[PDB]
Amino acid sequence: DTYKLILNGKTLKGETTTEAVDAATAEKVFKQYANDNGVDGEWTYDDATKTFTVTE
Repeated sequence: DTYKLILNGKTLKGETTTEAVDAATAEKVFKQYANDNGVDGEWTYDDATKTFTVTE
């Protein structure tokens, strides 16, 4: 399924998506993506909307 990452960084804002078997694969894609992009933040996951948010 399609999982989404919402980034609210000090300098990097955006969204990205990944195709993944499960939320706990998507997190270990997104938690690579965030640390490729030097984003250090508080994370949340919303299972209802398959969306992760990182806020710097």
